[PDB]
Amino acid sequence: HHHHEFMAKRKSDIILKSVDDLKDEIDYKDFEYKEYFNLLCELVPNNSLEKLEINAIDEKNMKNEGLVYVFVIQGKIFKIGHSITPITKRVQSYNCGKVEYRKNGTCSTTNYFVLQSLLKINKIVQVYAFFPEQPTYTLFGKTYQDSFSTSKRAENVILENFIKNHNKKPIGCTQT
Amino acid sequence: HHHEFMAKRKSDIILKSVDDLKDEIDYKDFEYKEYFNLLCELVPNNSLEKLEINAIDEKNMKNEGLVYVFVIQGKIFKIGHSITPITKRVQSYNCGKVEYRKNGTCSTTNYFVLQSLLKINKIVQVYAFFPEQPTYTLFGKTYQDSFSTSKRAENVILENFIKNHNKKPIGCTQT
DNA sequence: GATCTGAAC
DNA sequence: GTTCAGATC
Ligand SMILES: [Cl-]
Ligand code: NA
Ligand code: NA
Repeated sequence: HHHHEFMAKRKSDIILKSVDDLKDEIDYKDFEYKEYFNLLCELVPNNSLEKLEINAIDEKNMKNEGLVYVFVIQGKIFKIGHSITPITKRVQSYNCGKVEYRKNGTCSTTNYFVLQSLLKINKIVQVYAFFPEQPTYTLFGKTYQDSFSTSKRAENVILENFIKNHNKKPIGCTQT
Repeated sequence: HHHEFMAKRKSDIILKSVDDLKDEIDYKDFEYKEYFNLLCELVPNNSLEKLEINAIDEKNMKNEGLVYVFVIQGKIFKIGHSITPITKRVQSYNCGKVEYRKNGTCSTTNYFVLQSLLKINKIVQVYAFFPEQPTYTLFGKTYQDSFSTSKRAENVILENFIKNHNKKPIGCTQT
């Protein structure tokens, strides 16, 4: 019994088909950093709508920015990732992994592989999180403490200032 | 007509010449310019569908964590950032090939920028600012680098996961 | 050469 | 519901 029949051009082409695909994964109970992580939320597959819904658990941290997360499915570690945004925005991003957008080439291959795999496995996903302490830093004589890299914050400050000065962004930019 | 197809998104519309920059802002009018220094130049290589680099500020070519400004004939084409050196960010722009856009495996940004710069076919001045990097602590170890704390935390956890378990999670490919 | 990861709207 | 940005192999 073959896992799939097509000849993948890359790993992200191969969508996981069931929980059986996780059988050689590492149990979350054997995760070495587990004492630093706390259950944050669950992701609920909604196949009809081709998206993941969120069951908020650690309510006080749902709007917290800058985390490492672990997706666990029936006790198995499916992935470890990070976000400078809250979990909700990162899940929003995973929800870009739709078949249509993959065909358009407008979603990341990661978001496609993860959303489609989670929808197909069709189990609720536990999300454990760790929120690192954020350093204070200085840019142009002002102090910041946030989830951003200093280069990203600097770019943001500069672009928002650029827009106020010239009432436009450069032609090569769309995001701020 | 600038082009003839109905684009579905901005990134679909590739700039055709330096004339497309006529309404852009001059680099001389950039308020943060005293913080920036000419780092390098990008040289379009249409035959190989890529950008080459001429290093200018040689001492800074391996510096990580920068804001950059791409300037063509005195006009600001874009402002961006990278936690890597400029060389790796350009490598990433060089992923913007037509084939990979068809594959859906490059970013739309890299496609738009590579294709537009190849078509404009001018040398691009790259101005750079390297912010100071804060020191931060994770799991009793201190770091001073260009990474966000969450990205550094992920990298440390992932490498130590691989040490302990001799594998990465099935859902991971990058470290 | 080519892909992977996450941010923004 | 859909595209935008950049890190990595
Ligand atoms: Cl400005
Ligand atoms: Na990651
Ligand atoms: Na940017």
